[PDB]
Amino acid sequence: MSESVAIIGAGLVGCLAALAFSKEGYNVTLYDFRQDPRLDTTKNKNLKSINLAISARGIDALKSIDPDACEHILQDMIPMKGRMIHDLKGRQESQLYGEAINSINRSVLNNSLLDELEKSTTELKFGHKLVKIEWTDDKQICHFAIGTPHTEKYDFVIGCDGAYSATRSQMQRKVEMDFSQEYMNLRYIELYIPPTEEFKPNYGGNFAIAPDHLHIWPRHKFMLIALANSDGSFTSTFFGSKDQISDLITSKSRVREFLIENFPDIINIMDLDDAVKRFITYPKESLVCVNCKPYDVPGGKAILLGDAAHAMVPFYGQGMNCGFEDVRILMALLKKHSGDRSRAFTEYTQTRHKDLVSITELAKRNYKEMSHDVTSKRFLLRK
Ligand SMILES: Cc1cc2nc3c(=O)[nH]c(=O)nc-3n(C[C@H](O)[C@H](O)[C@H](O)COP(=O)(O)OP(=O)(O)OC[C@H]3O[C@@H](n4cnc5c(N)ncnc54)[C@H](O)[C@@H]3O)c2cc1C
Repeated sequence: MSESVAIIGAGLVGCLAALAFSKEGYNVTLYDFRQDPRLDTTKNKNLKSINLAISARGIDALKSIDPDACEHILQDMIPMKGRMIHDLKGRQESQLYGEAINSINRSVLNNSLLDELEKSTTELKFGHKLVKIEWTDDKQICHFAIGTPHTEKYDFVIGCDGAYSATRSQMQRKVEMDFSQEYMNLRYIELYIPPTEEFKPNYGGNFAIAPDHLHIWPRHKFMLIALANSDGSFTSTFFGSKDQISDLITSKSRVREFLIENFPDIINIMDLDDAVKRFITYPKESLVCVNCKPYDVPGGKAILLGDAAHAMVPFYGQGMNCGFEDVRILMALLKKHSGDRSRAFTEYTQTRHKDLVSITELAKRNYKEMSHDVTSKRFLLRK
């Protein structure tokens, strides 16, 4: 009397979809080939950044799915009431916020959603790697690579397996899918701003700089940002071109001089010798942009959410927020159609694709104003 569902991917989007589906009564199994991140045996926690910005909407999405833990999950998240722009003279300026934004720890949020799933019907399959799907007109046979095979069968499948979605590949045999993938020159380095030693009254904690703002040091074709953490430290990220970075990392002192010159107001609060070490032992990461049409196999057999459907630019686009919104849109559609996945999924591709071609235009307009169009003397160096 209940339909069963396979969810491929236990990242932020995958879990949230598992929650929203248990909550509706479906029989959720959730797979990931990586190990349970909650076990410290796992070295690789698949953590792209230490923390993220979760918008009003992403909170609203997570709310409608798990109204309960939406507050024993979003506890320590820090609300940032605007941006703080840092010019080259270290001068810093508050620009208040249409939609608000909060700093939340990624590994924590990913782990909290996992826990919430144990308090529900959902079975969790870690160490399982989806490798093939056969498409019948009733139940879909999924094959896995543990450890060496295994299979299983399901009324329908959800691909939540990120940017190189195996589920997307399998779907591409069954459907004519417009597909595009682009690799950007954009690279990112993770830096760190330690907590001050003493409690700072004006900031409500051990924060070197204002924790209720998203700190941006906008330069020409590159950028430094910072977001507060609960302990007083800031997760900091450097974004620039692959070519800029690779010309820099050849000379240990070069990187150093680059930093001091472009971000003078961060030497006091950051450990510079280690900042250089971070830049050079920086792990190459492909950044891919992907698009998909449609998001689903006809007759409600399968669907794509998260990066699997639409991997966008870090920072300028908001992946996680969008994946969360995906789930909310999907469920609301399943209700309007009373459980008809075939008529729901179909409308999902219709309306989501409208949304997400406009969304990947506000991530270019955002690339434009903040990063490409930087020429003024306050944000650009003259030797
Ligand atoms: C540096 C950086 C900062 C970012 N900051 C923000 C931000 O502030 N706000 C925001 O909204 N977005 C941000 N994003 C984008 C955001 O991180 C992603 O869009 C989001 O994590 C997508 O999650 P996902 O669950 O869809 O996919 P993923 O995080 O990629 O998770 C998919 C899971 O599927 C698993 N998997 C893959 N293949 C298989 C297989 N076939 N079988 C089983 N499992 C499989 C993977 O192991 C993975 O755990 C940022 C991205 C980066 C790189």
